[PDB]
Amino acid sequence: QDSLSFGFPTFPSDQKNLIFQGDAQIKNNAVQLTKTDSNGNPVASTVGRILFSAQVHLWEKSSSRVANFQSQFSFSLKSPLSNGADGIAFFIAPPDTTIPSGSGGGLLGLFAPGTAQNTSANQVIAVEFDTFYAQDSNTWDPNYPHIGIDVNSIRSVKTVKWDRRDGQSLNVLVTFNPSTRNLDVVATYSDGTRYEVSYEVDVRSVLPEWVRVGFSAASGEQYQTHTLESWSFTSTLLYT
Amino acid sequence: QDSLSFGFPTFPSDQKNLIFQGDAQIKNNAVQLTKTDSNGNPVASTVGRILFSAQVHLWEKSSSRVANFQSQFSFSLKSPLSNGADGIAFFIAPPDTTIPSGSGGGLLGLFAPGTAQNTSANQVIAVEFDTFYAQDSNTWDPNYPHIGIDVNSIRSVKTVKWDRRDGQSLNVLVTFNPSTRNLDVVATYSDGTRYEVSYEVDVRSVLPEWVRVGFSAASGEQYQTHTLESWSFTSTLLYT
Ligand SMILES: OC[C@H]1O[C@H](O[C@@H]2[C@H](O)[C@@H](O)O[C@H](CO)[C@H]2O)[C@@H](O)[C@@H](O)[C@@H]1O
Ligand SMILES: [Ca+2]
Ligand SMILES: [Ca+2]
Ligand SMILES: [Mn+2]
Ligand SMILES: [Mn+2]
Repeated sequence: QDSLSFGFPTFPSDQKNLIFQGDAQIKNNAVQLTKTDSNGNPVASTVGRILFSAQVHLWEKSSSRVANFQSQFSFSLKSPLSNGADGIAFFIAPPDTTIPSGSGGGLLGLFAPGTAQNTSANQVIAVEFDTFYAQDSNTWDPNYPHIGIDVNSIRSVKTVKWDRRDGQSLNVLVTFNPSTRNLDVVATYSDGTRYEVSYEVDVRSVLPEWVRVGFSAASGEQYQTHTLESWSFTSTLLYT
Repeated sequence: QDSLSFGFPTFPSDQKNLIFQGDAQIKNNAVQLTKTDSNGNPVASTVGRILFSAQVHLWEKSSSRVANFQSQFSFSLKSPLSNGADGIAFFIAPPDTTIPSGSGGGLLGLFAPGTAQNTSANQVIAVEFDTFYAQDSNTWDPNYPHIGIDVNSIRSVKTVKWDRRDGQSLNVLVTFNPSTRNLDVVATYSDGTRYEVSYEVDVRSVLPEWVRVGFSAASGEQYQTHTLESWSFTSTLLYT
């Protein structure tokens, strides 16, 4: 299809079009990307991701078209600790993507340790909401919580200072305009606090024509729940 | 997802989200549901169907919601014969639906001979464009080409006279309004000729909560090409 759109206002347990990887599962009408115990508390050493089953036609060499896309979603992070880890990310990757071995903790379930910073060995675009930045283990991170745009590397090409708020839902709008090639990210808390980050990227040189979209999250030694509450997505191939 | 939509203005050979069954295949940016030889001419004894891979949430018990959906599509039929057969149909069925054994010819690849007219043995809603009505073989048909609404039986719950036009595209809009429970069908040729037929049906009594949508066509001893040229579909769950 030249166009595709879907909307999940909530996430009932009766799911048919979601690919669950790692510890991800539906609980209380929301997707819990990382593992939790019986009491519902987050646990250490867990990775989880979800992908929508239908493949998205991001670009078509045949007609020289590139798709625009808009992903809107909300999530909340909760933890008994003051420094919850590691973060959640919206990502786009080849259809057969799977959790790389050893991609836990700060690698957010998106990159393999040995090639996490090698841009020629990866095929992924992600928008991360990173809450852990200790320089001993996350040497690639700025020294503060942040939102970042990742293009084939865990070391973001662009970041913006962000504030983690335990239990509060963050509303996010990610849009890609093929005409300007700008990937824009706008995130806001209910009180109006807004964060914005943008980057120019030619998706044709990073990803294959058909891709899958989804979310990934992980917790290493530090932990927090990564609860995806809602998600809507739309893409349309355009000639610019 | 509560809502899903996709659009195929045309059908390029590079498909990822279509399930091809039988002889269905893409040729010249269109779906040829029934087999054609090297020259593109129709042949006898062929059946083919396509389904969109993502499952559609038609209704939800827990929330008492039912989907409002619309399916717009265009097709053309061509045959050197004076009595091209057998017809094409848009259908909705359980996700694991496959071509029934012996469902060729007048059964349009949708029903098995033994239970084709047993409403308790089937789970399918289809809108058929039936071009073959020989009273000796297709005993269930009115004596003329017709558009029919099929609910669990090859014997349409209702039909309207229709004119088959060789090589001309027919544009069809099929919609279902959960508030009135009306399934409406409007079909038009490029010269303004219009056909309309409606039927009140509670889809919850006929189909499971999750279903797949697609097209089916077949040719028995008589034949014609059944070319699906374009297709767009949208569905959203509504209170009810
Ligand atoms: O989950 C946070 C973090 O945990 C693990 O690294 C640890 C932290 O840097 C901190 O707790 O100090 C530990 C001792 O130096 C260190 O192991 C990793 O899983 C890391 O990837 C993750 O970001
Ligand atoms: Ca980090
Ligand atoms: Ca017939
Ligand atoms: Mn980071
Ligand atoms: Mn009929």
